[PDB]
Amino acid sequence: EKVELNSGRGIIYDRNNKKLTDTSKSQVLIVEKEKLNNNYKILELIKKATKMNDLDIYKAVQEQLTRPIIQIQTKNIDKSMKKELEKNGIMVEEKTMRYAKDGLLSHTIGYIKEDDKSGQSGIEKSMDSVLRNSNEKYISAFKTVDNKDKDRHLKTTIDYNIQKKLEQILNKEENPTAAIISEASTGEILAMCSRPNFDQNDISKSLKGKNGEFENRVIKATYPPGSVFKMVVLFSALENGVIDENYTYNCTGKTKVGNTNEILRCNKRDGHGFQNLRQAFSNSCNPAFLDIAMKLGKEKILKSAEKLHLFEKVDIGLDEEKIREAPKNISIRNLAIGQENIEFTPLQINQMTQIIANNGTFKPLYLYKSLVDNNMNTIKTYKSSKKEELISPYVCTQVKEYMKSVSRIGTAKDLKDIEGGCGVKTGTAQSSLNKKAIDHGWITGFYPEERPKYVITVLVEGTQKGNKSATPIFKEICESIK
Ligand SMILES: [Zn+2]
Repeated sequence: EKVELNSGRGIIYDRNNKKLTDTSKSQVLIVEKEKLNNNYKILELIKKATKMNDLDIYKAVQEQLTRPIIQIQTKNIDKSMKKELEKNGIMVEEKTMRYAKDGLLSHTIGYIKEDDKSGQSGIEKSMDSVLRNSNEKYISAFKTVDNKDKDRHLKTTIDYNIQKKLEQILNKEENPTAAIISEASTGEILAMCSRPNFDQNDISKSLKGKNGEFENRVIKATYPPGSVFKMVVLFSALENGVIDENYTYNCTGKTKVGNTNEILRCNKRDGHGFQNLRQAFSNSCNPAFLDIAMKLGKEKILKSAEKLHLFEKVDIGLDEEKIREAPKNISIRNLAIGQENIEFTPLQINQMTQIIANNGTFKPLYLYKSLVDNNMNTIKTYKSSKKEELISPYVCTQVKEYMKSVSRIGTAKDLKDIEGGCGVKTGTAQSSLNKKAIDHGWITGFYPEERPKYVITVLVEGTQKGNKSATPIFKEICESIK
């Protein structure tokens, strides 16, 4: 009879060699079933040591009815109680559970089947071929446990501390959210969080749940970009030479859509007035961006989107990434305002923001660094399949400069005062939950303003109870990682 001291799977580590699985030490008390069932001394000895009761014990007994030896999960058995129990034929072993109670990085890590130990989602499934039976710790019963030179573990790009801070923040939001933080200069993913959460230790209780408790909204959920798309129209316009830094537009609060008497109102309604490019972008002025879009056309804007990696998978090492194809036909109006049949995951928006933030040096977003041994020595390097590109660096630097204005005297002025500044673009997605008009809140940008280290993307889903801005959560993130 085999006693499992761990899941047998390769540990998952963060970028700094801190464990993200296999963190909480616990105990497995092992007793012969006949001895337990026929001898009140042994029952009452186990009860004392575990602090369990008869119901807890005989639940365990009933689950292992057929086995000649019974294994009880417990903890905090000191040394006297340990030798004591061994005098009574009861051996106690130090064990490691796969997932803490903390449950950091749930959707990204995923979960395993308990019989099989096989990966069912996230990293556990995408990297099951290298992690399964790569770290086997077990004893044989009716009475090896320690390291082996061929043990393999997976080291990721995640920063445990940044991940913790982000989960603290999204845990205070009742609305479903998606948040990703990546390194501007390398594309390494420092943190990813989706809400609502699931319990990796209780796949049953969550599966009955109704709100996508198992959806990685960062990599799977697509949303309309709203004004976030003005990064692309602004990029497209400056790259195609249709506008320059000297563009002025007079927002009177409305405009005719091309040649028709179809009318697009501004959000100000009484108008922004005379705007330079910085103000048109900062004010998120729909009429100014229709004016800019009309000068480009559908195809130049889509090619610009394609060039910024919005019409392909980011391919970060997780296979369940979903995307939505470029629309067959869409009105230049819906392009300008970023609504209808154009949608992106937060992962894609983050990748696009990485390029702008990094002055056109595209670093493909990725989650894995290496497969390591028990000494944390590199056995092999992992990296993106994607080729590095230098993309319109000058244009990228212009969009990036204008994004520093949005934070200071724009739609996201509440960020004017954060230590070190930031560059952002906010936006609102228009969806439907039931047939009610529901609004999802976007913000994307980089922190700090001057030499960005972080590319940050947040999406707060609307609910029947109402819609929310992403700006507050972006602010808390920046305040918690200064
Ligand atoms: Zn306007």
